Amino acid sequence: HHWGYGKHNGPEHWHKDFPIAKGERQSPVDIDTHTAKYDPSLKPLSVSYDQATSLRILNNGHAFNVEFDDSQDKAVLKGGPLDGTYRLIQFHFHWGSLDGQGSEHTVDKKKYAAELHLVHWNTKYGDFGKAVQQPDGLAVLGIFLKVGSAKPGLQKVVDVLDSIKTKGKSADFTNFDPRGLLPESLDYWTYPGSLTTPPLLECVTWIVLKEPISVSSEQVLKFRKLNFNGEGEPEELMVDNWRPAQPLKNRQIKASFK
Ligand SMILES: [N]S(=O)(=O)[N][C]C123[B@]45[B@@]67[B@@]89[C@]1%10B81%11B698B746B814B562B%10%1143
Ligand SMILES: [Zn+2]
Repeated sequence: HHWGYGKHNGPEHWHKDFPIAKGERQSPVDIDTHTAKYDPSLKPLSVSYDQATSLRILNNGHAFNVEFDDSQDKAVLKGGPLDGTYRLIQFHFHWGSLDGQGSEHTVDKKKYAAELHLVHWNTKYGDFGKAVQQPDGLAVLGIFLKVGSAKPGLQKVVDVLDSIKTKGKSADFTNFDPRGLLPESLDYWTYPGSLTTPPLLECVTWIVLKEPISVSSEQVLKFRKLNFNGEGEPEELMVDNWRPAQPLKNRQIKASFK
């Protein structure tokens, strides 16, 4: 009875194994655009992905991760609300069964079709596993996806999904450039939060871009052909792998823009 996204093991249940699920800085949250305040203290955001080295893509039974070599300073996120240098370790998505749902963060309660998470760790902590135990251990860059035109820089990801349909399957995924997943603007909201999957640790500075990327219906339909189950098991399509918005509690969402 492992955690997942169904009736019996979904987000409503996670607090039994992971009591921090009802904690003071859980993610995702609704971003109320009228209450978010412009913060002149935020430095410019720096997303330096030119030297990123992808290694592999993996179906972990809740999503797929595109993994990077993080053994040196190649693809880093700096600036904005962050102190120091955060190294890219992987990205993954959350998505829906229908185009009207799928994102984790919401914007004035609007749900997007999906949400990309580029996960980075604070190099002052030496490794990811140490970083997740710190309040400023991780920075996750969140990008909304809406359905419209195709995102060409996503298609390499879409085209390998057939090879990792079921839980535990992985595939070589070198030379993927995550710059092709970024929108034009780096305007963002930022707040302190958590991992949105177990273990739900409260170690993330969230940086959520205002501008969504557009992906095609055909692209998102291929995400929805993945399976939560492993090979040879009854098919459970990998859809609706998102946690809903959690209580904002004693937090302020800051905007980088006027
Ligand atoms: N939606 S999230 O970015 O909060 N998920 C973070 C993850 B992914 B899955 B579970 C938590 B552990 B494994 B791997 B590692 B990273 B961290
Ligand atoms: Zn995520």
